[PDB]
Amino acid sequence: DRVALRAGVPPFMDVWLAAAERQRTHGDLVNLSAGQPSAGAPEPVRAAAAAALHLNQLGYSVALGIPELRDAIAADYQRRHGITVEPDAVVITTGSSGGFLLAFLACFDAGDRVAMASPGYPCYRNILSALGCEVVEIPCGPQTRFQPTAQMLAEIDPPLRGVVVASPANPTGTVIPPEELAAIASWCDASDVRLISDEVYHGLVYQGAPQTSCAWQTSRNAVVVNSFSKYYAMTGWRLGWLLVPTVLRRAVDCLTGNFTICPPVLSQIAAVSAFTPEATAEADGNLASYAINRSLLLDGLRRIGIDRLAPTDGAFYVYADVSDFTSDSLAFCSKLLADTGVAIAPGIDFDTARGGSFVRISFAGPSGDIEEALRRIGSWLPSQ
Amino acid sequence: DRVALRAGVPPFMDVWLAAAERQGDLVNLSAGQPSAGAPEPVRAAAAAALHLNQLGYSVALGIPELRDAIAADYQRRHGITVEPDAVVITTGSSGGFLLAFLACFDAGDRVAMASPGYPCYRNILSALGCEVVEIPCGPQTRFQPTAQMLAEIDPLRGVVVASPANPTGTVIPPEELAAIASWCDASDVRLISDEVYHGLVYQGAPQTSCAWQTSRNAVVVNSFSKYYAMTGWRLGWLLVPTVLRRAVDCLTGNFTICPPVLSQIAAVSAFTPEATAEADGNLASYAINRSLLLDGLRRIDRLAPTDAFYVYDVSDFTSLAFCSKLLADTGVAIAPGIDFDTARGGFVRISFAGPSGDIEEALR
Amino acid sequence: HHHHHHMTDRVALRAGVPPFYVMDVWLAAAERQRTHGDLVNLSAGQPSAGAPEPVRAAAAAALHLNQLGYSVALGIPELRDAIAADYQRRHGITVEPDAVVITTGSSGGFLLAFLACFDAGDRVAMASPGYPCYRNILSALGCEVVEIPCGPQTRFQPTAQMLAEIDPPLRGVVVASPANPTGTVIPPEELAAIASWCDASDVRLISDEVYHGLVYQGAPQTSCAWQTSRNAVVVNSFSKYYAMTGWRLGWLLVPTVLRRAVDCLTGNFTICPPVLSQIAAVSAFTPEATAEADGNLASYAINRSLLLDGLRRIGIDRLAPTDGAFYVYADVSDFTSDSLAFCSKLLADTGVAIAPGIDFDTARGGSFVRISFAGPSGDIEEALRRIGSWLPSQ
Amino acid sequence: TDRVALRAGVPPFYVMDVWLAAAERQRTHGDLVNLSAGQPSAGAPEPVRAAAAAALHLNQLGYSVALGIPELRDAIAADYQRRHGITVEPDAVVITTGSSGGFLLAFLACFDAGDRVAMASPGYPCYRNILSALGCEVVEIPCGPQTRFQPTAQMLAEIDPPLRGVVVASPANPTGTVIPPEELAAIASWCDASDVRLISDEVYHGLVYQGAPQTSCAWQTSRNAVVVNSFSKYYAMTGWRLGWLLVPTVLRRAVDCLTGNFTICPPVLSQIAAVSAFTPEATAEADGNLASYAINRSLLLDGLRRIGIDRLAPTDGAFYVYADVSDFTSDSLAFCSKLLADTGVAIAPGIDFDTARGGSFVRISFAGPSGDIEEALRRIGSWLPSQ
Ligand SMILES: *Cc1c(COP(=O)(O)O)cnc(C)c1O
Ligand SMILES: *Cc1c(COP(=O)(O)O)cnc(C)c1O
Ligand SMILES: *Cc1c(COP(=O)(O)O)cnc(C)c1O
Ligand SMILES: *Cc1c(COP(=O)(O)O)cnc(C)c1O
Ligand SMILES: N[C@@H](CCC(=O)O)C(=O)O
Ligand SMILES: O=C(O)CCC(=O)C(=O)O
Ligand SMILES: O=C(O)CCC(=O)C(=O)O
Repeated sequence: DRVALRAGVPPFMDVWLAAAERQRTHGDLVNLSAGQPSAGAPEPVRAAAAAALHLNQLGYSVALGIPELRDAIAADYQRRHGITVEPDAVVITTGSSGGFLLAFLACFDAGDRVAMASPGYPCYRNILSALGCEVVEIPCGPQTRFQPTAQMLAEIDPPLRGVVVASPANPTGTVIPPEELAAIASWCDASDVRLISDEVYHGLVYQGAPQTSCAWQTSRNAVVVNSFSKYYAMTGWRLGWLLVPTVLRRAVDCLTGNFTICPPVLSQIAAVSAFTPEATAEADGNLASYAINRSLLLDGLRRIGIDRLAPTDGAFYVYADVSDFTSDSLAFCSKLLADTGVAIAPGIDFDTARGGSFVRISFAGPSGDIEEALRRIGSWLPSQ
Repeated sequence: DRVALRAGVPPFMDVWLAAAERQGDLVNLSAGQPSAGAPEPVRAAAAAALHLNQLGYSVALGIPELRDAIAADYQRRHGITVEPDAVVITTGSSGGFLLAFLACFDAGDRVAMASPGYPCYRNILSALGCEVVEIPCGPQTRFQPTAQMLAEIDPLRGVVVASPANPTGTVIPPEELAAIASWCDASDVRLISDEVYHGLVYQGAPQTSCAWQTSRNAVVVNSFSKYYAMTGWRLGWLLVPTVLRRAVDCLTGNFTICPPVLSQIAAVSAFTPEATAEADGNLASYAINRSLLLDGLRRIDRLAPTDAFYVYDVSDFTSLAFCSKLLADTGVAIAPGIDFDTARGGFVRISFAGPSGDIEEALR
Repeated sequence: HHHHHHMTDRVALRAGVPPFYVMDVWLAAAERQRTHGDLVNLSAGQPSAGAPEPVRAAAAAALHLNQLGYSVALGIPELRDAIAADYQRRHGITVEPDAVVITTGSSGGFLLAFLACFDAGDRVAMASPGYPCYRNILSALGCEVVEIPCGPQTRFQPTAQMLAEIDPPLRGVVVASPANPTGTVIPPEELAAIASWCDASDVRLISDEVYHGLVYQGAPQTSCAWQTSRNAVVVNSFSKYYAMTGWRLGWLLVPTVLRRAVDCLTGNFTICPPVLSQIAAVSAFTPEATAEADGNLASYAINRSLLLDGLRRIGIDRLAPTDGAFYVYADVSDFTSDSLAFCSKLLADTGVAIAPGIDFDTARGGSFVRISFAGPSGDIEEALRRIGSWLPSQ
Repeated sequence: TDRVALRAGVPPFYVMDVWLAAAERQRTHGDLVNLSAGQPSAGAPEPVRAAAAAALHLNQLGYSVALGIPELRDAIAADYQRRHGITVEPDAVVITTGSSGGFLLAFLACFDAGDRVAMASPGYPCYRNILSALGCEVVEIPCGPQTRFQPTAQMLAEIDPPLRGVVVASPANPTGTVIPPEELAAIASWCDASDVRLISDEVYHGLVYQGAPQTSCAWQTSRNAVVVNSFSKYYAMTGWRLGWLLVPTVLRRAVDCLTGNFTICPPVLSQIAAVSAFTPEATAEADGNLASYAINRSLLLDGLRRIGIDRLAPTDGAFYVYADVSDFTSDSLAFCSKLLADTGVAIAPGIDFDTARGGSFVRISFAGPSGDIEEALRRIGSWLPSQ
């Protein structure tokens, strides 16, 4: 019968299915296509959940999230980054994905023009499209560090209602430099445009990269989106938060109660223990493993002949220009899996226009995977 | 400073805040949730999974094991054959409604629902740009709509029905639901069947049925929140018609990525004999509570048929003011009908999912 | 080709001790459920409840946060501190943390206490009826066990005077208050007298205080041996009051002179107590855990009242004072010459399972029966219905 | 006179005493490298932990049957078949509160007070101390490089007056040496012929290194022997206090009666959890620990030669190197105390394991991280030449 037109959005995951089949049929899978850590939640988080299963009913919490977790997040902004955030600014969400749903519904009406970098995270486009917004792609390249600029925003016509930035970004790993983000933030205020700052990969940054910064260092008019999924490796726990501007707090409160009732309560109780010294050590321990992995991957890539890369500043991705080896990146990735069993993500998923020249490689697994993958690509690539 | 117009929806919870402030001598009969937590096999499975599983993202539609278990439950308990592919795991029924409304309806579509009813259907649909058509229902009919009642509306794309319903507790009788289901097919209207309170039914009063007994064109919404008391675990499921499966798959991956994975792994153990015994044990406690409440109320006797864990009817004394005063005076907390019905709710909703002591002490 | 004599296969003589027969009755009960399914069990020597939720939560967290390697032999400081503070907060006696030694149950505590205090051949006295395992441990460890027969006259508990009359002299005395199987508590004055006598007579006192916390209204008050004399060894457990029976955790209050001996023995014999049990048991001293423990006692009190009142009605009115624990020790002599036969028949006929007194008293136990009221009230009520119909036709 | 029993006056388990000394160094100096531990640095495998976590929700955790839960008994019996090809009946298996609890049962069931029980020196100190406290006569058999630090049948044959019992450990604390299959069989056979009870400590089974003699169960030769084993070392369930005995048919009634009176039952949460030790995942994690030990062993042995300590007991299994330090010191106790005070490296003195000859010897543990081994080697290398 009837299917809604707005429901007809592109899919997000499909590559992950393809990889899974290789293990079942061949068993030689090296996976560098994942958009998640290989590590799970830190042990203090797991311990808190284990205790809560005995001590807590796990009924509905208050819509905005438990006070303890809100207090802990607010205190983390001070203790680690020297910005004063009131607990009432923090709203707990069902992942950053849940946070984006709230942010887009509270900030934008149907037909509003919202801008974002390409390449970028595909789901922003797809959520905004389904919610009836007009998505304005800003093509970004090596010239501007794969990130938008204030000037680039200024040139856009007709005017925008919203801008979404991500630092560090999926799939590039590049961070917007503090000055540029501040400029972008300042521009938005002046232009009466709402800024959505994806800060999901904060905490996962590499040495010699530009420093990361919160949008609330410049402007509190911006909506900050963050998660427990990446830095704290609580990916399947579906927990994140928003820093909500005062004017939008009533709207966010009403929407969250109706749409979600509350975030996962076991995840909430457990996540308070993410802000312990032990959990932070385990999180930073994962980053240390990533840094080693990054070095091996970058150095390996040059040797095999892939030297044009987006600046790997953070996250756990290398965004690689593979154009010399192929006209179509989708075909390239499919073949490599079929031939070697090494699984990588095609750039088409992140960029419809220019992605066919590009590939995304994840280094959040074991070093063995990176090392073995490099051996296999090195033997395979010259005969392509 | 710009706030979206669509964001300006009514809130859901407000009574729960009022009760919290009192903690007088609080007796709470205003809750929309069980007082019990998850069954012990569910908790045990989660405890084990914290050691054995990474708890990364699952596949968007949910883990095969949980999908298989839900499909098998429809057969084993209710004699309807459901394919595992029909089942889509969601972040609660609230997450399920988001998917159902986005997949089935475009902005501007007319979707009908009973009043009184669950406030969040109106508020989700309004925010998603749909046109909400209230169907006022009272004692004269089921407090559930009928095909004829739907037929008389001019000019619908969708109908949402709930059996048993919040706040009445009434079930749509199997014949009437089938009729409603059949009408929808004939009229080319999409049916959203809220079946969240299935498994919580009382001796006699009507009987529950799945929409898929009559028509597979309807979307079935269900949850682990009420029968399995996994309220804070945020886990539910949809039975999705074949035509809508691609749309639901694409939306869920973009909007949620996947449902809570620890909740998914744990919920497989909900379909054990031990978990079912604990769930039915809760129902036995509710039945006792129901009897005490109904009999006590008469000693106010005009109520919606208590076929969930709610009693929905008083007018002689006043409803928003009534409830506020009773809490301030006695400390007994009850929900005002205004939250469920804007037109006629100024009615009361009393919850009996707590301990029997609370029920007994409550009357004054 | 040729047959030949085989050398006698050697089993130690000291190993030839009686079994803990309370386990044997538990086996008999189990068969009734498998074959008939009508079992009402009043024969158990343990709570029907498990560990309190804060204890379980602490263990669940420790499985994630702690390696669970060997602890220090005497037990973790936190648990030792908590036990010492409990003596003050609840009973107003000052106990130094160093006095507390954590053990693998009270059973492990008795092994340490008996090895540290007594040599082989030493005369150690105990009440009969009593807990069978004291006799069996002491016998196996080469001590001479002196039974003191106790009855209604002396509240089924020894007295200082009774001890004074014993010849030849004793090296040790074991008292239990509340006791298995009677449930009687030694009154504070009498225990003090017993404690004082021991000091004067240079006799070591072993005070079993395992059932402390499980006492009923109008019973004599319970008291620690260390209120009178610190020369006595106090034995206690998490098994009964805190229902941590399978966790195998308890403690000793060790006199200063015996601390070196206990330390050396425990490290060699056990290395350390169960570490997960240790970490978890710190949370037993929370308000929530104490409420759950006292909640169990409230359920027992109700059960006690139903059982006592029911027993009089059916004609069993001569009982040991049910002061604590969760046992009624009943004189069934009017109904039977042999208690072992009585219990076997009742199980075969009604399915109600009770413990024969022979297990606790070899000499006089055949007149006696032990009934446990730590299960659900339904069990008590149904058991009373079944005995009432069965007994008059015996 | 305030009375303490004479039998109570035994030596302490001095391994614990060294552990106390090490602890102080971390609190005061913070430079502790610990190679003195008698336990794995790893905890229980994740399937074991998961089973315990689930049991806390699903099980009352009351007393089990005295001999241990059927499931765990069945799993242990099946492990002897599946891994080592010996058929063991579930009734032969008795679950105990560690091997320490197992030794208490074994010694009480097999020996009366005054019975002569023999053991290798150096060896695990607790056998002597348990047997002494239980009133037995302990017969030390001094063992050295000549006989691989392990007793022989011939060595046993020479002992006068006759013995009632023999305790052997393979692999042993503190040497790490395994008794070769032939020699253990010979020892087992001798015992039967001589009407002497054999107690076979098999606690470190599963922790063996490449090119070492193979390990074997005493029940491959004789079922008259008592086998003692544990979850403490191979399965790293050290604080769970769980082990088992293979009990000869004649001793089963005695062991049953003693265990019920002395312990009631083993730790029930540990029992339920340990069933999951026999999963493929748990075995992989256990073997993973061994792989880490093997690396550590190689670094330690090679490092020791370079610094000048080259006379060692054959490191066949366990996680110990038993090192002859006589060239560097007359007293090993002083040596270890000084090294801790000077470098912060903590090692165990041989006196704890051998009262007569241990002052020439030292025990080094390699169950920690490789960093510890590597750093320890750097520190000893700088310190030793000026001694
Ligand atoms: C992985 C990822 C997400 C997912 O966030 P959740 O908190 O798991 O919903 C969102 N945005 C970006 C840019 C990501 O890379
Ligand atoms: C609880 C409830 C739902 C679903 O809520 P979830 O907790 O998200 O499953 C739907 N309708 C009514 C009337 C309810 O009470
Ligand atoms: C149960 C019991 C004990 C000890 O139990 P543990 O678990 O070993 O602490 C001690 N004495 C009596 C009289 C008992 O009934
Ligand atoms: C460490 C060790 C044990 C351990 O005893 P458990 O009770 O298993 O911890 C037993 N025997 C020997 C020889 C050891 O070295
Ligand atoms: N009355 C007991 C307290 C019971 C307990 O906490 O174990 C005592 O004297 O120690
Ligand atoms: O958890 C973290 O470290 C991220 C906090 C954050 O938002 C920031 O660094 O700005
Ligand atoms: O080495 C063998 O054959 C037996 C191993 C063993 O004792 C065990 O199963 O732990």
